[PDB]
Amino acid sequence: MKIISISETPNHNTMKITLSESREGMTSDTYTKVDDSQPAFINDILKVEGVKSIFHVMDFISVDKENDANWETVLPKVEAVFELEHHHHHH
Repeated sequence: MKIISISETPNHNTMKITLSESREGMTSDTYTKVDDSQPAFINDILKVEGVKSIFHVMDFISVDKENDANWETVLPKVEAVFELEHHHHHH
């Protein structure tokens, strides 16, 4: 459950991202309206000043940014969720 590869795109705004999860079809949803059945971590990305929305279809994501916004700052915020020390928290 992470980013395997940042796939190519003809539009610098929204870029497609290959996940480790594939085949059949995961949640096919445009994460834009906040609390689109996605964890608070994904909601934080939506709140990041640079991200417009996060589309998801079958296996691959398509994270849309803002026109001026740079992935040089924005992508570290997106990737941070898929690429962190994953352990359960309850105590």
